[PDB]
Amino acid sequence: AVKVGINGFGRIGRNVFRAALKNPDIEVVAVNDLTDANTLAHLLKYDSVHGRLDAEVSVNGNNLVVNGKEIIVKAERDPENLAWGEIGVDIVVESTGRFTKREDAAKHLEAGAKKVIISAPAKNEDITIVMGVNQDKYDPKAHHVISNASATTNCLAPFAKVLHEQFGIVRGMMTTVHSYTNDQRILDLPHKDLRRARAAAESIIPTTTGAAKAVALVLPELKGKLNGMAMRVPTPNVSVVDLVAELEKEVTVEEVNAALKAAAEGELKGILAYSEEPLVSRDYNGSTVSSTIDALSTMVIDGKMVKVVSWYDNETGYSHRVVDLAAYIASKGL
Amino acid sequence: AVKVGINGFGRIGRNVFRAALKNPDIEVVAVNDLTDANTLAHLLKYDSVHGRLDAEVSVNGNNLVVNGKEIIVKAERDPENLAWGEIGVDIVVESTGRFTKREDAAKHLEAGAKKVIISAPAKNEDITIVMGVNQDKYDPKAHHVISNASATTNCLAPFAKVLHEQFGIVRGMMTTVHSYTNDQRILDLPHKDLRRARAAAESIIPTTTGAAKAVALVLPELKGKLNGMAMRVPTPNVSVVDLVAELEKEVTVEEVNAALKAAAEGELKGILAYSEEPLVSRDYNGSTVSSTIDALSTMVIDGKMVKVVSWYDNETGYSHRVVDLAAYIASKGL
Amino acid sequence: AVKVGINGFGRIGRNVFRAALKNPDIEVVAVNDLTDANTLAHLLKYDSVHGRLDAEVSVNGNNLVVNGKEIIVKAERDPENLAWGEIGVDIVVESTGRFTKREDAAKHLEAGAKKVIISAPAKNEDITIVMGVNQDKYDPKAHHVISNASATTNCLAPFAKVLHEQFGIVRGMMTTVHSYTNDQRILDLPHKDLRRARAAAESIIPTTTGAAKAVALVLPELKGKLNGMAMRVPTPNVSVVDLVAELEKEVTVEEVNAALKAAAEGELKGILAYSEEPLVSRDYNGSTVSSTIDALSTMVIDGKMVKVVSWYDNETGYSHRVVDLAAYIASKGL
Amino acid sequence: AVKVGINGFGRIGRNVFRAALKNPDIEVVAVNDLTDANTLAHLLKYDSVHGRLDAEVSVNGNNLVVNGKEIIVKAERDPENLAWGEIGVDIVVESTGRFTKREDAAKHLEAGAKKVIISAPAKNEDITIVMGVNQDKYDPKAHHVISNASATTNCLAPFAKVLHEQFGIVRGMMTTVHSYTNDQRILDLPHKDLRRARAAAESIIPTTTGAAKAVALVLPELKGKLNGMAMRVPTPNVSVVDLVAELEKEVTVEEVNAALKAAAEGELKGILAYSEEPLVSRDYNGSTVSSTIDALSTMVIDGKMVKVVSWYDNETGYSHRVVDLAAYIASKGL
Ligand SMILES: NC(=O)c1ccc[n+]([C@@H]2O[C@H](COP(=O)([O-])OP(=O)(O)OC[C@H]3O[C@@H](n4cnc5c(N)ncnc54)[C@H](O)[C@@H]3O)[C@@H](O)[C@H]2O)c1
Ligand SMILES: NC(=O)c1ccc[n+]([C@@H]2O[C@H](COP(=O)([O-])OP(=O)(O)OC[C@H]3O[C@@H](n4cnc5c(N)ncnc54)[C@H](O)[C@@H]3O)[C@@H](O)[C@H]2O)c1
Ligand SMILES: NC(=O)c1ccc[n+]([C@@H]2O[C@H](COP(=O)([O-])OP(=O)(O)OC[C@H]3O[C@@H](n4cnc5c(N)ncnc54)[C@H](O)[C@@H]3O)[C@@H](O)[C@H]2O)c1
Ligand SMILES: NC(=O)c1ccc[n+]([C@@H]2O[C@H](COP(=O)([O-])OP(=O)(O)OC[C@H]3O[C@@H](n4cnc5c(N)ncnc54)[C@H](O)[C@@H]3O)[C@@H](O)[C@H]2O)c1
Ligand SMILES: O=C[C@H](O)COP(=O)(O)O
Ligand SMILES: O=C[C@H](O)COP(=O)(O)O
Ligand SMILES: O=C[C@H](O)COP(=O)(O)O
Ligand SMILES: O=C[C@H](O)COP(=O)(O)O
Repeated sequence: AVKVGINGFGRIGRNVFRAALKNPDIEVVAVNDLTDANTLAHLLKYDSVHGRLDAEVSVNGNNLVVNGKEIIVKAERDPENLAWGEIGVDIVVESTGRFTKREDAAKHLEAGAKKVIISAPAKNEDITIVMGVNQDKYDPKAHHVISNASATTNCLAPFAKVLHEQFGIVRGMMTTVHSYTNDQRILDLPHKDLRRARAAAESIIPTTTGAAKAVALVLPELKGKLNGMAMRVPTPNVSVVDLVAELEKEVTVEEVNAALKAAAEGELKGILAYSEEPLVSRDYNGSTVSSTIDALSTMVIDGKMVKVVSWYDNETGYSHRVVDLAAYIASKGL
Repeated sequence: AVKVGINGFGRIGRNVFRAALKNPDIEVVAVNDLTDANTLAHLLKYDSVHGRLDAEVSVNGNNLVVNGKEIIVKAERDPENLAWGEIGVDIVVESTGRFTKREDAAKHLEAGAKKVIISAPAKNEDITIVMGVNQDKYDPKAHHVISNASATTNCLAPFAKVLHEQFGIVRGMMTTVHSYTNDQRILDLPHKDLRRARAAAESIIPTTTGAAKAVALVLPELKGKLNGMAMRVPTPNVSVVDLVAELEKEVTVEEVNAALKAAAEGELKGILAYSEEPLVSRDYNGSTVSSTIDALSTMVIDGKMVKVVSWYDNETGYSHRVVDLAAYIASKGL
Repeated sequence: AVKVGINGFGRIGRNVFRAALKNPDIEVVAVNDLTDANTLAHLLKYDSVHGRLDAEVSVNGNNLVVNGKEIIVKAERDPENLAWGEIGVDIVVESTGRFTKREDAAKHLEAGAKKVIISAPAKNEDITIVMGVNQDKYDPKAHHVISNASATTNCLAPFAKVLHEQFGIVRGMMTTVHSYTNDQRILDLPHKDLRRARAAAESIIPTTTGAAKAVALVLPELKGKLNGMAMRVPTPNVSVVDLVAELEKEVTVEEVNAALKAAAEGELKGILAYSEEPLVSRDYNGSTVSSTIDALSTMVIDGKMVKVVSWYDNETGYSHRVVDLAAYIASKGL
Repeated sequence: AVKVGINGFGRIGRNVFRAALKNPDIEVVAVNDLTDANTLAHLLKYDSVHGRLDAEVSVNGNNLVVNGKEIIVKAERDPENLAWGEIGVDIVVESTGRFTKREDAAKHLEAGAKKVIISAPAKNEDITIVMGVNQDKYDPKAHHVISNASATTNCLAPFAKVLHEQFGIVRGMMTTVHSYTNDQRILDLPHKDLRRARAAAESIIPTTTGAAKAVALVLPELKGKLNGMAMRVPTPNVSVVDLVAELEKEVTVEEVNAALKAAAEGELKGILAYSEEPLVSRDYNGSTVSSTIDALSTMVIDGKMVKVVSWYDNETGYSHRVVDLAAYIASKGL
């Protein structure tokens, strides 16, 4: 129903497209990148991580054709020249990784779009949303440049909400053992982050992440209570959050796990999942939820310090949340 | 000086041999495994992780020949038939991973050996030692079967000692992002640990670890105060400990790092190192210390909760410790 | 229809099971290995390479329960103690890798089975078969221990057959860049093959193979005309055959590709596939054919020397051929 | 002795610098890239592939300092603004990968350099040289823009030269199982080569190469007789050439290997090496020769077709040849 445009047809852009194919309320009519339709069509059809696309993909001129529908292909590195308005695109998914600042993301609006969903932490955005945690704060009148946060924040926020509401978080620190991404390097190349400059598939690479602090954007009561880091490892996809927190109320491992499972089957169903099986990262590839508690790893000391481990497919889960958010925003009127 | 025997010439067995080559007080005269001299010689010379052995290696009958010296090669599945006594072996490094129970390791003594160093956490051992933390507790009269702990415990114990002495640890939890080992599997094979049964180079694999609790064996004051887990990832060597602890005293990042650096230069030099460089795991391959603080990763919340990250070459660092313990024990008289 | 038993429920054993679920004429009633049902059930449900099994899987005593059907689980190290006859098993898939010699494989016959399919090159087998090339040579009265050859031979033979019939092969050499298998080692460990003793995920590992020679077993006119080698690389599954051959007739890339495409759509449909897409190994994961020509890689030099490259999912393709062979053998009467 | 400048301080650029440190007649006075001195210093000190640099490395202002000597650091995207003349640089190693066309590489000359060594196959170069094969063809008065070919051609040419001179090559095909390089992609991303656009550490990736045809540039008699391809695999460094050729003479494996060893000990010592050890790629990391025969892999079929396999550290071997070439060129007069 709602016309959607994707800017930056990369890992998130393409997987967002795959997810959109499963939602009748969202119609992707155009994509933009820095290559030709032949290239984007080939990358969309064949995926090194998610397999062959379950749909008919071809090229007509320099446009894509998916299951009978033609998708307009653009190649403008300056978002201001996208002319979204001319093709009736109301919502733009900004997933290039280069326009997270409002001054750049807003160019889509200058170009005729109505709403912009930045697929990452942003700067000067109207509001940062994590589905299942604060989409209720979205205001169609005052919100036009929206951030869907990072995949890590979408993993953490959902269960941090449960823990705080049920037991109260005094403070905590997290570490995300994360798969490498396209922001890393193949073989020691110059990079702003001297850690990310190192061969991505050869080492455990400690790096930064504002995911823990970003939680306060969707859960203001946790402001200043969480901190964290990341460790990029030699896997192509799927990551895991490791939170150690000091709780206000005294608890047992069983109480913590019950609260999480209750939320997973209730209020956060589809967003937060709960697993009691001894699985590994590959088993979560293709998972659409934002966070899956690894219940076997939950532990507690003195009934006050707890460790919660949660899995997340940083590509598929997040992409699904982008599409969910677009439908949500659309349902509130454009 | 002292004559050493190595049972299980594997990853730790061979790397202990490399370490011993640089120590004059230690003399390896025999090694045991389940193959021939040709194979062990080949494996000793060419290492996929630590490169070509910087020494002359050849074979002569059932003996290895390194830099002129000859090392006897045995192939007894049952350590009871090793006849250590006959060849004057005083200290036996038990590194097969099959004889961690005291009743089994003791077979070496029955075979004529003086002491036995189990290269791993043990069961019913006379005592567990972590060099630089509690070797002063070793008693030559009563300690015959000693455990040198796990590489992970050797990385954690040292800096946990400093944090407790200077600030006092109330409670804490750790996670070690650890390289895969030979106890894991190439492609989904039966394993007592259903996580470790999965393809090791394809996933982030959570698995239990008794390292956090094992710290109590070398630091009784921390009994019941720590706990943790492990996450095996697609790297061949080098691991890292991530500790989040609640302290008794209030601190700042600067204070924590300052105290860690001081210990690295003083009491724990050669055991604990300190780094202000933004390095990755490959950079630590070949490191001889047991623990190296990644100072740039240190963080604190409310001045009470701290995170400390420390690197360790689970093969090289641990192997050196094994030799240090061998020399130490020997210095107390056999 | 025909009752089948699987000895060695590993990579091939379990994937053969998956293929069997898709063939109504094959009923797997029991499997044997060296572990418990819980472990086998877990490995069958979650696969690091092919994903979650799309079937209901549970355990009942010593039986697996797949889609309501009961599958007996044995744990007999000695094939002679399997008692296949007692449970009406007529065909046994020998996939442990330990019994490729006829004298050993025949132990299944001693235990009551009627036919034994060795899932690999064998010694003194009654006959070696490659579906699509020589199943017509199977003799129900004289062939009881049959080899289904290697995955590599199943990949090469089909297109070698086309090249020979259409252009005539004088002689040729092949190299198969192959994914690592459980016959290799995680980290430098003892192995009869000193190349395979080295860390599998860290190097390109040359290793011998009789796959090219084995072609003569299914295509006698190529006896003494082919030979080759293998190179194991750090990929979990999917391999590719690289054949360079001297032809009797002058040819061009187009003529070679056209003849290959013609056979893939005709006589070898389902066994041999043809692709003009610029794909990579991950794209072939799950492919059920024995051989897929990478048409873009076809080359010819000086008119008479050709290079043909073909892909094969060494697990899925082969496993499907095993089941195909079991159905064919059965159709001939037991 | 000769002042050298490096344009593109990447994998080849930095490894050439390492080789230079060991050659008294070569002096790198300046390097140019697209970042700062601190970033380049960090990358020079810590190498994910070749370990830490064994030398003192620091920064002083906008320059590097190695073992007391200062190295000027430039950050000019346009080689024409390098002012090589103003600092006495006579030979420029062009290793950015963007200026392989003579018109572009010639800009270094316009900037005051006397000779330009393109570290790769080139277009319209005055001449292409492979040390040990045709440096004698270098004419100091007519050759200013010189190509040192690719690492693959430097591996192939030396033994192709031996096989042709001894037995005569009618025609042949090669495949190089090559480690991934910085020209590939971490995860699926747009690329002019749709194969190279795929996750580099996840697949076996077929791709083109002109190495086989390029041999004609250094060995004219082989013009039109050789062709080949490449297969990029999940390893960070070290590659291997696999050549299959039809010979004019009937030969034996022992005859081929003996001829190769003879050239390795004489005519091509230091360029071509010979090994009878069953090694793997990791074992060749750091190797400085251009090509090492894997004697155990040599194979002959039907007397006239041979397969020769040779290893090469595509980073170290080639980098040493670049330095050897600069020295040679210098000895002919600037
Ligand atoms: N990959 C993950 O795990 C993950 C998860 C959640 C969010 N994100 C975020 O989403 C964004 C994209 O990440 P990704 O992993 O998909 O990156 P990517 O590198 O795979 O994709 C980026 C795409 O944008 C294109 N591009 C670059 N500049 C452009 C421009 N000026 N105009 C148009 N197209 C341009 C590139 O060609 C590429 O196809 C980032 O902000 C990132 O932090 C990543
Ligand atoms: N690898 C590490 O990171 C690490 C670190 C610290 C301690 N350890 C511990 O050291 C021990 C060995 O580990 P590893 O990684 O070296 O394993 P490994 O598998 O590489 O080496 C074990 C060796 O013992 C041999 N062996 C097995 N049974 C034997 C027997 N009955 N008699 C003689 N030889 C036999 C094997 O052939 C093999 O060479 C384990 O207890 C382990 O937990 C490992
Ligand atoms: N993996 C491939 O790509 C491939 C392809 C074609 C053929 N094959 C062949 O198939 C065979 C098996 O290979 P795989 O890769 O499945 O190996 P694997 O190691 O995954 O499976 C072997 C299984 O047999 C079990 N086993 C071993 N000894 C046993 C015994 N005595 N009794 C009962 N069970 C026992 C093991 O526990 C394991 O589950 C080999 O002959 C191999 O050459 C492998
Ligand atoms: N890596 C190998 O195995 C190998 C072997 C032999 C030859 N080569 C060749 O050497 C060249 C470089 O390859 P590499 O692997 O070192 O690449 P790389 O990507 O590691 O290094 C290229 C360097 O050039 C810099 N750069 C890019 N444009 C620049 C410009 N305009 N001005 C100044 N600096 C710039 C980059 O920042 C980078 O540091 C290529 O032509 C390649 O084909 C590579
Ligand atoms: O999941 C974590 C973030 O989404 C990673 O973003 P990146 O593209 O900067 O690596
Ligand atoms: O460093 C951690 C332990 O020493 C690992 O032991 P493992 O051999 O069981 O993997
Ligand atoms: O496909 C190749 C062979 O079937 C591999 O056999 P393996 O189990 O010895 O690796
Ligand atoms: O060794 C082969 C070539 O030198 C590789 O060049 P590349 O930088 O394009 O990967």
